[PDB]
Amino acid sequence: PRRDPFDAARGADFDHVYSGVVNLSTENIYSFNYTSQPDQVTAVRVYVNSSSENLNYPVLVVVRQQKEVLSWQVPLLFQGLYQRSYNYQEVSRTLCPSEATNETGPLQQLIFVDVASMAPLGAQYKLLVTKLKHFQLRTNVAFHFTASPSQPQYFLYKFPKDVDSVIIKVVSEMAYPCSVVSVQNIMCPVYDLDHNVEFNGVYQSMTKKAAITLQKKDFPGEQFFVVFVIKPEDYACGGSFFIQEKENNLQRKKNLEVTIVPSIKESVYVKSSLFSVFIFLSFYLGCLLVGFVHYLRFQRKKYKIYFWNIITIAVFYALPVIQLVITYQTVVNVTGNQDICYYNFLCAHPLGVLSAFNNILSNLGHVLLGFLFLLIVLRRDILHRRALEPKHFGLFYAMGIALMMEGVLSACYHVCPNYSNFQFDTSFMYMIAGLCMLKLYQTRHPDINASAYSAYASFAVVIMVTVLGVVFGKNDVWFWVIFSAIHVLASLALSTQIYYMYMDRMVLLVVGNLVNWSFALFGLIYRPRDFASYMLGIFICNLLLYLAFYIIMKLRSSEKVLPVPLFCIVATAVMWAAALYFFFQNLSSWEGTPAESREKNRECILLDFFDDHDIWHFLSATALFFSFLVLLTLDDDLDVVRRDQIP
Amino acid sequence: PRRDPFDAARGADFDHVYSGVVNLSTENIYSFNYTSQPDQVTAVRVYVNSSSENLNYPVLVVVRQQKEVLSWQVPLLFQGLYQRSYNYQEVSRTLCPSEATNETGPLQQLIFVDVASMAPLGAQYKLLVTKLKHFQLRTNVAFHFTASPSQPQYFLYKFPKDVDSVIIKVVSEMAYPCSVVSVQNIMCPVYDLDHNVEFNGVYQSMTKKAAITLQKKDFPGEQFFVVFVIKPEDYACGGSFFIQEKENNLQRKKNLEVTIVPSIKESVYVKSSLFSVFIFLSFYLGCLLVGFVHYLRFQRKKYKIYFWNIITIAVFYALPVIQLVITYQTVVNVTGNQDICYYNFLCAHPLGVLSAFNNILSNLGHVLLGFLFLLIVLRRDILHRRALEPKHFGLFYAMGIALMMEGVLSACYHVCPNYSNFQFDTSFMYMIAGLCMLKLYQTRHPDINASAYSAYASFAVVIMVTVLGVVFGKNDVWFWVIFSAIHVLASLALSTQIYYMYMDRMVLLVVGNLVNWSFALFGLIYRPRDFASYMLGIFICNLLLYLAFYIIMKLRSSEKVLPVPLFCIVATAVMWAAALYFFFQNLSSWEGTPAESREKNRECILLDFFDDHDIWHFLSATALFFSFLVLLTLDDDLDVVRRDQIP
Ligand SMILES: CCCCCCCCCCCCC/C=C\[C@@H](O)[C@H](CO)NC(=O)CCCCCCC
Ligand SMILES: CCCCCCCCCCCCC/C=C\[C@@H](O)[C@H](CO)NC(=O)CCCCCCC
Ligand SMILES: *[C@@H]1O[C@H](CO)[C@@H](O[C@@H]2O[C@H](CO)[C@@H](O)[C@H](O)[C@H]2NC(C)=O)[C@H](O)[C@H]1NC(C)=O
Ligand SMILES: *[C@@H]1O[C@H](CO)[C@@H](O[C@@H]2O[C@H](CO)[C@@H](O)[C@H](O)[C@H]2NC(C)=O)[C@H](O)[C@H]1NC(C)=O
Ligand SMILES: *[C@@H]1O[C@H](CO)[C@@H](O[C@@H]2O[C@H](CO)[C@@H](O)[C@H](O)[C@H]2NC(C)=O)[C@H](O)[C@H]1NC(C)=O
Ligand SMILES: *[C@@H]1O[C@H](CO)[C@@H](O[C@@H]2O[C@H](CO)[C@@H](O)[C@H](O)[C@H]2NC(C)=O)[C@H](O)[C@H]1NC(C)=O
Ligand SMILES: CC(C)CCC[C@@H](C)[C@H]1CC[C@H]2[C@@H]3CC=C4C[C@@H](O)CC[C@]4(C)[C@H]3CC[C@]12C
Ligand SMILES: CC(C)CCC[C@@H](C)[C@H]1CC[C@H]2[C@@H]3CC=C4C[C@@H](O)CC[C@]4(C)[C@H]3CC[C@]12C
Ligand SMILES: CC(C)CCC[C@@H](C)[C@H]1CC[C@H]2[C@@H]3CC=C4C[C@@H](O)CC[C@]4(C)[C@H]3CC[C@]12C
Ligand SMILES: CC(C)CCC[C@@H](C)[C@H]1CC[C@H]2[C@@H]3CC=C4C[C@@H](O)CC[C@]4(C)[C@H]3CC[C@]12C
Ligand SMILES: CC(C)CCC[C@@H](C)[C@H]1CC[C@H]2[C@@H]3CC=C4C[C@@H](O)CC[C@]4(C)[C@H]3CC[C@]12C
Ligand SMILES: CC(C)CCC[C@@H](C)[C@H]1CC[C@H]2[C@@H]3CC=C4C[C@@H](O)CC[C@]4(C)[C@H]3CC[C@]12C
Ligand SMILES: CC(C)CCC[C@@H](C)[C@H]1CC[C@H]2[C@@H]3CC=C4C[C@@H](O)CC[C@]4(C)[C@H]3CC[C@]12C
Ligand SMILES: CC(C)CCC[C@@H](C)[C@H]1CC[C@H]2[C@@H]3CC=C4C[C@@H](O)CC[C@]4(C)[C@H]3CC[C@]12C
Ligand SMILES: CC(C)CCC[C@@H](C)[C@H]1CC[C@H]2[C@@H]3CC=C4C[C@@H](O)CC[C@]4(C)[C@H]3CC[C@]12C
Ligand SMILES: CC(C)CCC[C@@H](C)[C@H]1CC[C@H]2[C@@H]3CC=C4C[C@@H](O)CC[C@]4(C)[C@H]3CC[C@]12C
Ligand SMILES: CC(C)CCC[C@@H](C)[C@H]1CC[C@H]2[C@@H]3CC=C4C[C@@H](O)CC[C@]4(C)[C@H]3CC[C@]12C
Ligand SMILES: CC(C)CCC[C@@H](C)[C@H]1CC[C@H]2[C@@H]3CC=C4C[C@@H](O)CC[C@]4(C)[C@H]3CC[C@]12C
Ligand SMILES: CC(C)CCC[C@@H](C)[C@H]1CC[C@H]2[C@@H]3CC=C4C[C@@H](O)CC[C@]4(C)[C@H]3CC[C@]12C
Ligand SMILES: CCCCCCCC/C=C\CCCCCCCC(=O)O
Ligand SMILES: CCCCCCCC/C=C\CCCCCCCC(=O)O
Ligand SMILES: *[C@@H]1O[C@H](CO)[C@@H](O)[C@H](O)[C@H]1NC(C)=O
Ligand SMILES: *[C@@H]1O[C@H](CO)[C@@H](O)[C@H](O)[C@H]1NC(C)=O
Ligand SMILES: *[C@@H]1O[C@H](CO)[C@@H](O)[C@H](O)[C@H]1NC(C)=O
Ligand SMILES: *[C@@H]1O[C@H](CO)[C@@H](O)[C@H](O)[C@H]1NC(C)=O
Ligand SMILES: [Ca+2]
Ligand SMILES: [Ca+2]
Ligand SMILES: [Zn+2]
Ligand SMILES: [Zn+2]
Repeated sequence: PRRDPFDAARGADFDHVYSGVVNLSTENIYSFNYTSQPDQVTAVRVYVNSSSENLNYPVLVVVRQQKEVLSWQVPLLFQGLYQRSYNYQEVSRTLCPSEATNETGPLQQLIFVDVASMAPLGAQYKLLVTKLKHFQLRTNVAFHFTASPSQPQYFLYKFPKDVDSVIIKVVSEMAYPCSVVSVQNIMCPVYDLDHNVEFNGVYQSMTKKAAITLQKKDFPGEQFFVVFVIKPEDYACGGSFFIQEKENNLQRKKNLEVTIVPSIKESVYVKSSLFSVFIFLSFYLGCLLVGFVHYLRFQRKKYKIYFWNIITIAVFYALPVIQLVITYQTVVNVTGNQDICYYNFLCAHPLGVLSAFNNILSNLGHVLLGFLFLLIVLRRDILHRRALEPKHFGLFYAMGIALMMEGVLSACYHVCPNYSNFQFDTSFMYMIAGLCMLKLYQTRHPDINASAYSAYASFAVVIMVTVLGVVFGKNDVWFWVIFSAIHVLASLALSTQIYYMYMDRMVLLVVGNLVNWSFALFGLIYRPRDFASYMLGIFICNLLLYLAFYIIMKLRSSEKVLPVPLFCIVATAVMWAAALYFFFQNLSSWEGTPAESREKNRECILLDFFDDHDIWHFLSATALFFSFLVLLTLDDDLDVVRRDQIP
Repeated sequence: PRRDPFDAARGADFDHVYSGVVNLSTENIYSFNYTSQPDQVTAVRVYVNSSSENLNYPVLVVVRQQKEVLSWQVPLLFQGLYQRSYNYQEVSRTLCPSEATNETGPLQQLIFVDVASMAPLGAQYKLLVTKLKHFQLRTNVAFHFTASPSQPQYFLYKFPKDVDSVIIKVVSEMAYPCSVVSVQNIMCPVYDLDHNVEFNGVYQSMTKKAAITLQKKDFPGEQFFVVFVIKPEDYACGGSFFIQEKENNLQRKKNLEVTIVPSIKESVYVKSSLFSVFIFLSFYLGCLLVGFVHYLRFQRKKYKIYFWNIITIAVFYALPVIQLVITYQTVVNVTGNQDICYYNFLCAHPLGVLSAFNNILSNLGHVLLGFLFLLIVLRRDILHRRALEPKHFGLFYAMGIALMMEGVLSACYHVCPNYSNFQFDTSFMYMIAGLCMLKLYQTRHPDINASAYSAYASFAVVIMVTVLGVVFGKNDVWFWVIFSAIHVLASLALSTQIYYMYMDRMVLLVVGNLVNWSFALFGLIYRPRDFASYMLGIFICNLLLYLAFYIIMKLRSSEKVLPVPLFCIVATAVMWAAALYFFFQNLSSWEGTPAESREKNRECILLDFFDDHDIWHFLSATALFFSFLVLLTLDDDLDVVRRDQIP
């Protein structure tokens, strides 16, 4: 079959609209011709319109270049998720460019476009081929564009000579439709279709925000393609059946803006590390200075098993989580799927094989303060033993160990946060609290009852509350039932505890009940995403509130408080308020899909390195340390009464 | 541009080879024509050869049907992983069929093939289009075929009326190349390329074996496509770069055989469940009968804290693993990626949202036997307390709790086994052993030393042995160093323990050292994949070995053993041998890639439901139960000596 393409190949012109009709006995061929100069990249874009009546007889389009062939049909057809189909009547595509070097010299390029159909009567089509003026992207310069499920887009970026790492930030003013942003290398072909985009490069699903960090050394040639693909449905991104506007003919157009910004320098790393270390070594320095001053001025003028048990439990609880997080990080590094970890992508600063180094270095406070508390408790125990030759020193040892373990477990969790890791850190605290409660109750012994066995019943209630939360997740009225039950249990347990230990008593009981009701109302306002964390927070706040009555009662002229006690109380209150402010700034969440979580990301404020969550870590560590110090040294004035004062 | 395809469209014939030459001013068009009858499926396959000299100027091939257009180029080009390129000079493709219904009636089908090129002089090509005689697959009938990286294959299967679930088994006689097997629905297009195969259906990577289970209710129309795609490199499947053969003329041909077999019926489920329950309720029945007989015949003629602590630790260790495994199972169900869990796919029988129901139901023995042991220990404790108004009853309570928790954790791990889960079950036993050892040493008190503090040093050594194993994985000489160090530590610890508690003493010490050296030699033969499990096994065998000397020494006429002791010991030896046989049959492994693990799968033997691993679970549970019973009731003759006999 001898056929000459040039016989009917109408030499066509760019930026010109060609209308036509084709059927079984007709085929249309257009020949486009251009030249590529050195040190310049030219991209060609093809556009085809066809009406909708061509359903059983679409129009087939073929594009031929020297080393590639591309093809498709109009109208494009998409399959839904529940047996639904969509059809699009406008298709566009960018042909993979081929740069020309100075050594190569200017290159002549030829392109062929063939339009055909098997319609019995005739199919109408419109065609338009153009060049792309804005194809290469610049640093720090925002660029706007529009994409469609049948008109994917992609652009080229070249690494500047000096820059070593960059961040791509993509922003839209509305979700629905939700799209995919991908980064790939220069070699053709470019995968820009729904079924092959997630195959080669690094990709993120997005609705309003996206941010990708890239390093130069991973890209031969120091350049890359950025591809944007829209999806036919919003199911994957937390959406229901695709939203259709009144105007829309089917089309889901998405307006996007993209920026590329250079990343920070290592000097920031050094400054942040030094600041983090010193801000907490200041505590050790101040304690040493105070001790030295006291020695210069004032001086001149049984639990071992209960410690080693905790050590063993901590170590053999910590190891497996470390291994699991290591596996998660390795998988995320290798596969390139950035929808596994719920980072705050706008302030995730990598180091080595670590994706978010700041989120882990922000946990030094827990470890250091726990170690300092353990040192203080050990010093007090040694002094007491020496003086004898102060009863629950094992409790304070457990407190310090729990603080250190919480720091370590949070550091492990932040390696790759998702909907599988919070439970470990949540549950270790429950285990420690249960062990401490059992030890305290056994040591105190029943004697009279003792009390009314309220603590064990409360701990059980917590047990099956957590079990139910694991079983039913936001299930109809079970959510409300469990919420109300837990709040009522907390209220009545607090009432019993206060009563078992006089108008002041009634006043305090009423205040506690009112505070519990306020907690219940706050929980009613915002639904609690996680039951265990909610219960832990309620328990902690109730503990501080009970300590509030204890201190107030002790301050009824019956006894006195030394400067260290009330200094610690004021510090604890101020730090608790400060940390509670940051506790409510959520930059991510595993409750929803990765795109919904990414919608909440934020840039970080302190020294260009730390976001809200790091500040929360610091403040929580400090507040817990000062609360523990208040608990330990509350009773010192009573030491005035000698002959075996209160233990 | 008016072009008439029929003017040069040479009406071509099937099963005929057409040779041709094309260049810039020439294009070849062939028209194929056929008819499709109702209740019959016809598939067309296209073949193109082109010599390798066409590197800069390949031959472009386009295939046009009524509602689809397909295109490609020859020679096909593949990009390697380390900047390597491959080219294939023979390409074949199957065109998506369109079934004809009786209501629709026979339909005439037309097809167009266009061959073009831009070579300045000319490019040679050979073309051949055929029908597929063997396209539909039959039940229980094996089918052989061959595939290539540039010649993917796929076939159609229709669900028989009676069958409700099927299994696809694919077998090859040699790995390298490694391929992907996918199952998709009827609706076209069919994704059979390297970059879009893993997008729609359910897929598995394979080298020698593959097995996929499917249920009818998930497929509208009760039919599906099975697709086989070969890969250009073996990196993903544990191999190196493309291994070139004498024939490789680049081509990596893979011969495959495929079978489709119906799945088992629910009667097997019922039988297996009933057998599993009754085989272990027999123990309860026998114990009850023996107790009743003894009562009829013979009769006629402090730890609470140590128990509740263990309960709390167990519960708050177990919960997070349950949540994690639930998440894993949900992800595997949704995504369809069957390379996440290392099941034994040849005997994985689903139920509900459970992929391998048998592997979990095979863990009833641990739970039931642990509960029975706890009941026995509680009965003995109650009897002793009543008689007083037997010193380490807390140890036996911990033993029973550990057995039950091991059963539960194994059940949790088998939901989705991979390289992230063994650590939890391995570490819980370490924690329990450490707690028990510490409590025993504290209760025994130092008195004289006590002993030489060897146990604590050994436990510490285990600590950093596990830490090093986590740090260095098969790292040069570190593997051998750690292996030898652990073996020497075990040997010298056993020597010290035996010496601290007379030629029999030296005889036993020499025997123990020889056994430890035998263990070291066995470890030398086969490299240990996991350090923690290896150490746990060594410790367990050393414990049984020590119990062996203890019983033998007691049997030197110094004391006597009642029938229950020696019956239990014989049962323990028999069951240990039986279970140790099955322990060495590994049907899967997470050390290598999923394909390598799948190479080891096996069908299951007992009642068509249980493989080797289930038998191992049963036997290990029984052996551990009988060993614990031997330990508890070893010292009963010493009861003859009254006035506070040995506790
Ligand atoms: C009973 C004897 C002593 C037991 C000591 C161990 C148990 C008490 C808690 C110890 C400290 C663990 C950290 C607590 C809370 C936070 O870190 C986390 C937030 O990630 N959970 C949260 O829920 C956030 C904190 C909520 C704060 C509420 C308002 C103060
Ligand atoms: C010290 C006082 C009593 C402490 C009681 C708790 C600690 C001892 C072990 C308790 C039973 C746990 C089960 C042990 C082993 C096996 O289940 C697993 C196999 O998956 N590990 C394996 O390594 C396989 C078993 C290896 C067997 C070696 C040959 C007998
Ligand atoms: C639709 O197909 C019909 C026949 O299959 C075409 O009819 C002839 O097409 C040739 C090719 O252009 C013309 O030279 C003849 O003049 C046509 N016949 C008549 C009676 O007009 C028809 O041209 C096709 N449609 C279009 C738009 O070309
Ligand atoms: C294809 O259809 C689209 C939409 O119907 C056309 O887009 C219009 O283009 C004109 C300029 O010629 C604009 O003034 C309109 O606002 C556009 N409509 C939109 C964006 O909805 C397009 O011109 C048609 N032709 C081709 C070759 O694509
Ligand atoms: C390769 O291209 C050349 C020119 O571009 C072709 O030369 C002419 O091709 C036409 C097409 O059939 C013939 O009618 C002429 O007779 C050819 N010229 C001569 C001098 O023979 C050439 O045919 C192309 N290659 C092939 C195999 O057709
Ligand atoms: C393309 O090349 C292949 C291999 O070079 C050809 O396959 C041969 O086919 C003949 C039958 O015509 C067999 O006798 C040979 O054994 C095959 N060689 C193999 C399998 O290596 C094929 O015929 C060529 N032609 C086409 C159209 O594919
Ligand atoms: C190759 C480039 C990125 C190197 C730039 C220097 C960076 C990576 C170095 C400079 C100082 C270093 C820190 C110095 C001290 C500490 C405290 C220690 O407890 C953990 C490591 C940590 C936090 C180091 C992390 C890495 C660090 C921040
Ligand atoms: C035996 C008992 C009384 C010991 C009590 C612990 C004492 C030494 C602790 C409790 C609270 C501590 C202080 C808490 C906070 C700060 C602020 C810091 O910028 C300097 C150190 C300084 C001022 C600490 C010094 C040591 C301190 C006073
Ligand atoms: C009590 C004190 C000493 C505990 C200190 C624990 C610190 C050193 C541990 C806890 C969790 C650890 C991280 C866990 C996982 C990974 C991922 C791996 O790919 C690189 C190392 C990295 C990032 C670890 C670095 C060290 C780490 C932060
Ligand atoms: C003692 C402790 C460890 C026991 C814990 C048992 C819990 C975790 C078990 C018991 C029954 C289980 C449920 C049984 C059935 C279903 C329905 C299924 O569609 C989803 C899983 C779900 C909801 C299971 C989740 C886990 C579950 C709630
Ligand atoms: C939301 C889930 C996932 C985790 C967090 C739950 C817990 C920790 C939250 C939810 C309800 C919260 C409390 C609601 C109301 C009050 C009263 C206010 O005057 C101080 C803060 C305080 C005391 C909050 C502290 C934090 C809290 C206890
Ligand atoms: C230990 C506690 C009770 C001491 C007092 C803490 C007080 C001051 C805390 C608890 C709840 C906190 C508020 C919680 C939420 C908001 C809304 C936010 O848009 C601004 C901060 C603001 C307004 C916080 C300010 C500080 C706050 C009022
Ligand atoms: C809808 C089809 C698949 C139903 C077929 C019946 C199957 C699913 C039924 C029949 C008997 C059932 C078993 C009966 C008793 C037990 C013991 C219990 O401790 C766990 C559940 C378990 C193991 C059941 C699992 C489900 C089971 C095996
Ligand atoms: C108070 C002390 C001495 C009680 C010791 C426990 C006794 C009752 C236990 C120890 C070993 C047990 C036996 C172990 C195995 C079997 C085989 C089974 O097919 C029937 C029950 C039978 C025969 C058990 C009966 C109960 C048994 C004899
Ligand atoms: C001490 C005894 C009572 C403990 C019994 C534990 C049993 C009931 C628990 C332990 C682990 C659990 C499984 C863990 C995870 C899943 C996956 C989920 O999608 C369906 C339920 C299923 C398959 C659970 C079924 C119930 C289960 C097997
Ligand atoms: C809410 C949704 C978006 C959360 C998504 C979490 C899913 C995708 C995560 C959670 C656990 C992850 C798996 C954890 C471990 C393995 C085993 C490894 O050999 C390959 C990766 C693989 C298989 C991971 C793939 C991604 C994974 C399945
Ligand atoms: C007290 C216990 C919990 C401390 C455990 C610390 C362990 C887990 C930490 C300390 C130092 C860490 C290593 C530091 C550096 C590297 C090199 C990197 O390429 C892979 C991770 C690896 C190999 C880390 C693995 C985890 C590690 C070994
Ligand atoms: C291999 C890793 C992953 C887990 C298994 C390691 C442990 C449990 C293995 C490795 C070495 C093994 C031992 C090697 C040699 C002997 C001596 C033989 O007469 C009885 C079995 C016995 C006593 C084996 C028992 C199981 C064992 C202790
Ligand atoms: C508690 C122990 C020491 C009691 C004695 C157990 C003996 C009989 C066990 C330990 C190691 C076992 C062997 C381990 C490996 C093999 C190779 C396999 O192809 C056939 C079974 C065979 C040959 C096993 C037979 C049983 C065996 C010899
Ligand atoms: C409780 C957490 C306390 C965190 C203390 C400081 C954390 C240090 C973390 C690791 C630093 C080194 C490992 C990071 C990547 C190593 C690769 C490399 O440095 O080349
Ligand atoms: C230690 C493990 C002991 C195992 C005991 C028996 C295991 C029973 C497991 C669950 C049975 C029901 C849950 C399985 C899928 C539920 C969905 C359904 O049945 O419809
Ligand atoms: C493309 O344009 C150049 C510019 O004149 C011309 O030399 C060349 O012949 C054209 N290509 C074809 C195929 O005509
Ligand atoms: C190629 O040569 C031209 C000729 O001056 C030069 O301007 C250009 O910089 C060269 N290309 C590169 C990458 O240096
Ligand atoms: C295809 O073959 C049938 C069989 O006779 C014929 O009627 C029909 O016209 C053919 N199609 C074309 C396009 O020639
Ligand atoms: C279609 O009709 C023919 C005519 O007898 C019949 O044989 C065939 O079974 C029908 N198809 C189906 C799916 O029943
Ligand atoms: Ca590419
Ligand atoms: Ca399909
Ligand atoms: Zn955090
Ligand atoms: Zn197992």
